[PDB]
This record gives sequence, structure tokens and C-alpha cells, in this order.
Amino acid sequence: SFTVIIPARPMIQHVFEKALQSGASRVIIATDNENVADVAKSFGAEVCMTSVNHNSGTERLAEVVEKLAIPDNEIIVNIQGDEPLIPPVIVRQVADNLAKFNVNMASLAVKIHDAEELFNPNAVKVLTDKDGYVLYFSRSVIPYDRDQFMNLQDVQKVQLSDAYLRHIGIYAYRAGFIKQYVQWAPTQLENLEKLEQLRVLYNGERIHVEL
Ligand SMILES: Nc1ccn([C@@H]2O[C@H](COP(=O)(O)O[C@@]3(C(=O)O)C[C@@H](O)[C@@H](O)[C@@H]([C@H](O)CO)O3)[C@@H](O)[C@H]2O)c(=O)n1
Repeated sequence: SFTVIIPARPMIQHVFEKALQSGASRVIIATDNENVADVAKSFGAEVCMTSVNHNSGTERLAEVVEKLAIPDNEIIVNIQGDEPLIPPVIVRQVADNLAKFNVNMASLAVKIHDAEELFNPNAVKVLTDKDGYVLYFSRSVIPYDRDQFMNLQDVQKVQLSDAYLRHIGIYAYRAGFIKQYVQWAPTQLENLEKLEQLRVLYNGERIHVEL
């Protein structure tokens, strides 16, 4: 029974329409610009004006849940306004993962098939435990393949033995958590890597990442 919020600081329309297929019972475009608000409104969207003063989608969602009075317990699925494609079915998966795996933040990943993105700092790497509980997210390749990378010359000699995972920009969290998230001070960790999800891990909170 989730609600979708798309942080949007036409690309957005695709996220928007992919969102509609998700089964979301509400899809809001979160923006900080009149031009985006109007454009968003032009494709039949509920819009929420937010301030410029947010360094992350999660942070912007916090204001959105306040302004709209989204009840604490409502499940919010942040679908970053830059998402390539989302089999909408997955969105329902992550949302239900909150209670399935007993966590305040659920997310998703995809099996990496090209090794060149292992080493791309804009391709965020994620790695979990046996149940999908995240160990760490990084712009650096994780895990490290000592035997293949130690004095590695060709990215194409690299054998990705189903070890690698690329993080997708979709979060599932109840409004109340987004409020808590932003009640935490920004971390050095999230700020070095520029990855909002690292505030949850740093605050001793766990994250679930589904394949
Ligand atoms: N101050 C900001 C910055 C971003 N956004 C919203 O956040 C999304 C940005 O996604 P991103 O910038 O592409 O996101 C990152 C990224 O670094 O690409 C950031 C990071 O927090 C983390 O969530 C990773 C994921 O790991 C997905 O790779 O995704 C955009 O839709 C934007 O409108 C925002 O509202 N306000």
C-alpha cells in the first residue's frame, strides 16, 4: 500500500509513468523549481514544492512528508528521478521488504555484467550478507578481488563470478523514518563518498538490499 515520491531537483515523466505501473496508491513529484513543478503538473502529477536547501532526495522527502502530513507509518518509496528503468513489480517488492526483513530502510540492486562499471565511481557498488543485509555501499569496487586486481592491467580479463552488485536508486521507508533520518547529523562518511544511504549504516541502523 505504498506511496511513491520522486525527488526532482522528459526524464521525470518516465520515472513518473514507471511509478504508476508500480501499484503505488500515490505518486508525488518532489521539486524545488517552478518550471519542473509546472511541467510535472502538465502530465497529471501531484507536486510538492520544496526548498533548494537539501543535499539529498531523502532530505527533500523529509520536507515532503511534513508539508503533506504523510502519516508516520505510511510506506514511502523514493524513486530517484533519474532511474533508467524499473520493472514496476520490483517497487512492490522493496516496499514489502521493510516488514519481511524487519528493517527501517529497504532497497534494491542489480547484478553487474560489465566489469568496466565495477571501476566506475558513478556506478555505486553494494554488497550484502547472506540475507541481503547491506555490509557497505561504495563508489570503490567492493568486494576487492585480491587475486585478479593485484597488478591488474586489463578490465576485460576480469571475471565477475556473480560477486558484484550495482546499487539502484530506489529506497523504501515509512515517513517516520525519513523524519528520523533527517534528525541525524550529516556524516563524514556520507559526505566523503557522496552517498546518502551511508547515514543509516553509520547510525548503526541496518539496510536490506534485494536482488
Ligand atoms: N540535493 C539533492 C540532490 C538530489 N536530489 C534528487 O536526488 C536524485 C539524485 O540521484 P543521484 O544524484 O543520481 O544519486 C545518487 C548517486 O550518487 O548517483 C546519490 C546517492 O545519495 C545515492 O542515493 C545513489 C545511489 O546509490 C544510486 O546509485 O544515487 C535526483 O533525482 C534529485 O532530484 C535532490 O532532490 N536533492
